[PDB]
Amino acid sequence: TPEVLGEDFIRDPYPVYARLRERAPVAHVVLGGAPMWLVLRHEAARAALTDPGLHKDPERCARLAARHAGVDPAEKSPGQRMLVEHMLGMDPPHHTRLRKLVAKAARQIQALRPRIEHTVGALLDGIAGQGEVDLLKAFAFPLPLTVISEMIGVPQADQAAFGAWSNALTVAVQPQEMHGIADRMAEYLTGLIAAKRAAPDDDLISGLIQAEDRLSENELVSMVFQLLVAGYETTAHLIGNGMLALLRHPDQLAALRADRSLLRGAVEEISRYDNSLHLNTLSVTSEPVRIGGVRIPADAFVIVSLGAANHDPERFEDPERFDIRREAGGHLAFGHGIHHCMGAPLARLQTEIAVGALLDRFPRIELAVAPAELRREMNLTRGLESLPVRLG
Ligand code: HEM
Repeated sequence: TPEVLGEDFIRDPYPVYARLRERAPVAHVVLGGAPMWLVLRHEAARAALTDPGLHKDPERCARLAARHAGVDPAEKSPGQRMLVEHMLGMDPPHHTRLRKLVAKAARQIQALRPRIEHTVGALLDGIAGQGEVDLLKAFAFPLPLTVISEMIGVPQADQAAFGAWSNALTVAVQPQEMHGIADRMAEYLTGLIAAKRAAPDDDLISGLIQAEDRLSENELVSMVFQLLVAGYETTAHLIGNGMLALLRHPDQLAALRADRSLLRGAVEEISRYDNSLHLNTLSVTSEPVRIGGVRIPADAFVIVSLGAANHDPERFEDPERFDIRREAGGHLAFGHGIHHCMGAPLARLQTEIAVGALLDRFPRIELAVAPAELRREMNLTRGLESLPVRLG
């Protein structure tokens, strides 16, 4: 019998991961009305992330997912193509080409730090004296929006409105509204490319065009999109997940206040504890695969649980405990294998420089509501909806 996963799972997963982790390293679950297999233990997850039998063909996925519901029916619109023609929806040998090209774009790697520190201080200089504030909508969500945007070259006057469409496509559930919102951005993210094919500047759009092979408009849009959205939501959610733990456990907060030698290691324990992504990109199966010692059939969905793996009592000690002073090296929070977050270095830098600056200016940073008045959203992205901190 396939176990069913409900609204309770979405909000509070890590208990469920722990109940099923002891039973077996992989489980048969029902997430989204879709029977899939869930990889929970650390080694099993590492291995499922290094196996070619797990294919990321969104084309095959959608048709297979519609068949569970019975609805068995094209002109793929711009926005439909934007959502499915990025690295994460592609398998080798075609993934290798794309990842080469996007990495070939530039010493823009350096000077990323100055930008972050600048925009951090700008954001922080605005909330000073404002008493109680929502840290998420004033520091966390504003920062990566400004950081990733200036890398891609999204003009300042256009940055914020792109964040709303990002946020809405995240909150949106129905396919219709998604494809509609996506067609909206896809057009803007085409003039933005077009301006830069005529005005080569010092941004990542200009350099993605300039990279033999080249990246087609199809993949230039798709890549400029994926870097924008995934470097906005998941980055900004890691900050807010991390600060909730840094405010929920106060003893460690003050250790980090005096000793900035802990700043580096804490970021790893933030990613390890509550990561913004506790789940893999779905992947279907071309052939029968053996992961965790359990046979997974062909034409069957497989997701890897990055949360349960990070919380496996074999890999880590008291895996459900926030200790900024742990050998947390080895987390699967940024993925493993051919995929693996290309922009993980930027996520660590943002959080590292963010958390330090918050503690620097504000030594009375504290939560202004009971931990009970805080509520998490119904997304596979572990979010908080609100973080009402009380600076002092
Ligand atoms: C704290 C922030 C982030 C976390 C926790 C995170 C996590 C992940 C994970 C787990 C994957 C692999 C998914 C899978 O294999 O199913 C991934 C992929 C990816 N991420 Fe991130 N990510 C973060 C931020 C970013 C940022 C800021 C960027 C900026 C460009 C980015 C760009 C990418 C790309 C391009 C891939 C595709 C990997 C591939 O297909 O080869 N991510 N991310």
